[PDB]
Amino acid sequence: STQVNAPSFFHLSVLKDVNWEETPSFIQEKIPLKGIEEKIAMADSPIIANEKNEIMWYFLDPEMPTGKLSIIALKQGSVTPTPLLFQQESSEPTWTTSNTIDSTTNELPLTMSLPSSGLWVLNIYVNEKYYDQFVITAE
Amino acid sequence: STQVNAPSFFHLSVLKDVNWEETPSFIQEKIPLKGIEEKIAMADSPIIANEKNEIMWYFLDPEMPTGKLSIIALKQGSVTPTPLLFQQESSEPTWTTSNTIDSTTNELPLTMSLPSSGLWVLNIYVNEKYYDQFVITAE
Repeated sequence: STQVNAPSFFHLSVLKDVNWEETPSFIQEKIPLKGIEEKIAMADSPIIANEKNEIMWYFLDPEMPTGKLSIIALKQGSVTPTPLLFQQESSEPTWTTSNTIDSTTNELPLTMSLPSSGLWVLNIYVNEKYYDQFVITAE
Repeated sequence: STQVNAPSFFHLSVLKDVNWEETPSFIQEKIPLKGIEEKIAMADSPIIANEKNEIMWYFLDPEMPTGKLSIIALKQGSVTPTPLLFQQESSEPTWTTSNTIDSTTNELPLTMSLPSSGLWVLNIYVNEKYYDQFVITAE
């Protein structure tokens, strides 16, 4: 992007095969989840633009890599990446959790906010290495 | 912005009276400086887009407020704020220094990078309160 900075581990090429449709919900242990089955997902909770929402994240992958977790978001039709973490009443959006996750973390609450309504792709990194991605809807 | 998140203390209204011209250099103690005289300035060093450059910052204000220092940048013609700090070989751009400055700090080295060439306004906050702003040129 000519307009903003992004982490050095972020490349636009992750956008290449994105299917711009909301990721379908699925049930894990009787509760609704959104994301990639058997890998990573968040609680199927409604996301309202410009509203900080604490959403439980789930690390389904039994071999989840160790490291800090990063989430880099882009709106549909955008080449401008943005952070969505607003941790612990912070006034600043952060790319990366302060805590380190691993195969034993299982679950972690993250407070998120998206600046406008529409489809957003969530690019996920662990220890600065690309992990996966999925699309969510902000109302 | 509909496209990215920004710190809650950042408002677009800081753009209102910006004069979109490079801030003129001035001499302080025999060395060239860019910024606001008697307040805050950086060494007059060439800024090359997409090149991390460690630039010495100077706190001229004898009553410089105490707090972490934030810099929020916007390119000319942009409503999309971005961080420019790349501290201590970090792969991530940060809004805010990890260290707290005060009236006795005087000087501090900051490593910066701008994503594209042109005029950029630098909005400066201390302890999350607006301090000042000035325009620089990236080549």
